[PDB]
Amino acid sequence: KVFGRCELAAAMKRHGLDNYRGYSLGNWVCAAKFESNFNTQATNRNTDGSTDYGILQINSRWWCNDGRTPGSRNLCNIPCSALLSSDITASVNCAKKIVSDGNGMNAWVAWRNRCKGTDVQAWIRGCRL
Ligand SMILES: [Cl-]
Ligand SMILES: [Cl-]
Ligand SMILES: [Cl-]
Ligand SMILES: [Cl-]
Ligand SMILES: [Cl-]
Ligand SMILES: [Cl-]
Ligand SMILES: [Cl-]
Ligand code: NA
Repeated sequence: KVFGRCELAAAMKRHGLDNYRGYSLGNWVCAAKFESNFNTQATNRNTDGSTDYGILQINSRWWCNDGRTPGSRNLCNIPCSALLSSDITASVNCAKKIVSDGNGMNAWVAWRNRCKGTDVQAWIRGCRL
């Protein structure tokens, strides 16, 4: 599923992401935009052989099992395929663990490079939340 901007903001808020670990809703929408272009089905291979999955491009190196990332962990305790659903619940629950892991939203490279320090409120502007 390809989410609309406000549609995803609302779903994220409903799943508890708004101000989660101090990160306003716009930060999450911005991260999703640049990670997956709001596409729940997005997958991308990394050079180390891991794969990024879903709306928030969660990495099989640490967070989910895809059975093809040697030596990797599965800290969210889920198959990576569960991160590709039209329902964002699994991605959001895993994201909560990731953003609590120590480096905050810097874990998402696109967030750090494209969202961090910017006017992220613009991502929820106009949205009926
Ligand atoms: Cl957009
Ligand atoms: Cl918020
Ligand atoms: Cl915001
Ligand atoms: Cl594996
Ligand atoms: Cl594990
Ligand atoms: Cl959803
Ligand atoms: Cl933080
Ligand atoms: Na893994």
